[PDB]
Amino acid sequence: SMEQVAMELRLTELTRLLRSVLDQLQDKDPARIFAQPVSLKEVPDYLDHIKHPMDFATMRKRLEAQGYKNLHEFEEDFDLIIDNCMKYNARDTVFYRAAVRLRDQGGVVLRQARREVDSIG
Repeated sequence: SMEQVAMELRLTELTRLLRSVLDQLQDKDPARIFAQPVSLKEVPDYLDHIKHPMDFATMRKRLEAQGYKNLHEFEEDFDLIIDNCMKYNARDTVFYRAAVRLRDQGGVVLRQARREVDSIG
């Protein structure tokens, strides 16, 4: 149907906007601490601690499959990156501190993303 196509075009355009958001957030992680999944070879107990691991590569796979239907879903995954790190790692670590800085810097980007998503529809 034409309605299905129009809905698909909306999803495609959201995907474009979320790719630009993802790029901007990942720039706020210049150490590449959140770039890839925590390795279960290197941290064998991880899944005893963290029930829903997340990382930027995994988000990018989801995004390229047009797997985010709305901004809330995308933000959920970004918050997992931050929140998982702040639980597994202590306050005094470079990992926790990287997550704080990513959260604070990313807030700015996400605040305008939400306006754009609402504005363009």
